Amino acid sequence: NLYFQGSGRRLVLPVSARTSGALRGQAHALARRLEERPGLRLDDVAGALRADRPALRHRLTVSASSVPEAVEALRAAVPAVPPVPDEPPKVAFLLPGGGTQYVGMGSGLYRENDVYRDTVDRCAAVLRPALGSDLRTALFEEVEPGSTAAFMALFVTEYALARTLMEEGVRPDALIGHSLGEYTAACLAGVMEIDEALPVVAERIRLIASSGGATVGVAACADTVLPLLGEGLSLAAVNSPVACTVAGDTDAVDRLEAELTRRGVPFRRLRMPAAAHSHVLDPILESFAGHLRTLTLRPPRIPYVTNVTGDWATDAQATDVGHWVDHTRRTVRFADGIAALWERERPVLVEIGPGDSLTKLARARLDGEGPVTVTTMRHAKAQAADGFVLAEALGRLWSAGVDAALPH
Ligand SMILES: *C(=O)[C@@H](CCCC#C)C(=O)O
Repeated sequence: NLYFQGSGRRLVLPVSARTSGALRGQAHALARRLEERPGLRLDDVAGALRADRPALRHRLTVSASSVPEAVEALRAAVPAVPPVPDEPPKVAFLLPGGGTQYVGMGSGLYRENDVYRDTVDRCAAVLRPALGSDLRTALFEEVEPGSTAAFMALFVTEYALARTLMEEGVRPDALIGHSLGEYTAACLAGVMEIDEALPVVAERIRLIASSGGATVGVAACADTVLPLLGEGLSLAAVNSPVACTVAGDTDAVDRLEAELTRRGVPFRRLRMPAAAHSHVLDPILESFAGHLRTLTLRPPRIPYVTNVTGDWATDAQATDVGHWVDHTRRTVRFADGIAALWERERPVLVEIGPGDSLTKLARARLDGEGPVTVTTMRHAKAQAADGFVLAEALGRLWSAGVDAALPH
């Protein structure tokens, strides 16, 4: 059952000291105090940790739904982020592309968080005409892998999760999306309106899927891979010094994999039999533009880097149908874009969506600038509750210096 339950007992307990060393001890002191004081309710400690202490430079948090849990976590507590900077840090949202979606994602947030519930409900209703079904079936019960609904489930999950973070007062200073995630970024930035984007993204997915072809993810930098392509092959994504993807017709991809295998290059065929970001899409570009022409495009009110150039999007690009056509046809320059995003703001990098695929690419590309990264929703196999994962994210954001992230 996905009946609304509201927020749990789950609370975030903040701790801040003036030394990394006083942090460890003060977290252990608080643990002893909770043991030796059965009067102390958990909600009073939480409120008191906010109102009665100054938010100092060295921070950590625990999440807990009860007192023994909080005590256990406070003993194991290790500072995890650097001391907060003197100016408040910038925040960036990283919005993943296809590949991480799964049935059941965000079902915990759907039942605890009314912004997440309402955003999902609204998107599901807008999408019924283009999709032919209720998206919430695909989100929470069952879905055909790689279907239109499966990818729309990811788009709406990213969008709902970002709205949920923004309602907590975590608003991004910059955005970057990977592939499909660039549409979520555009909706969040004000370039597109979510209600107009939803059916257009859906028809876009259908046109890409019906174009056939194949995509292979290669664990190597693009400079190593480029000489091996390939009539019938395009560089589909340049993701990090050890990650790129190649797309084209199936026979050409087969041949590339044989050559990669002869050179010891690790690779894996992506499950979706499509070839987004390659010449295979040429026959549907004009028809896709016709759908793009239904959108009211506006200049971004939150800055974002586009995968077309791997750089900040201009107002002229954001509002241009042919640029959005380029976004679908051309290499996703994510490695360049994450470096452009980092050089300007040095922001906290917050992955908005299931898993940690963009976080790993950011860490590989930004080595060793020491980026602070925050993950926001679990992988398909993880046993953690969605609301626990979210509470941890918000605590960690507060520990990095994003004060509005602490709930209550
Ligand atoms: C990247 O995320 C691509 C996903 C295509 C899936 C289909 C069909 C994209 O360009 O959206």
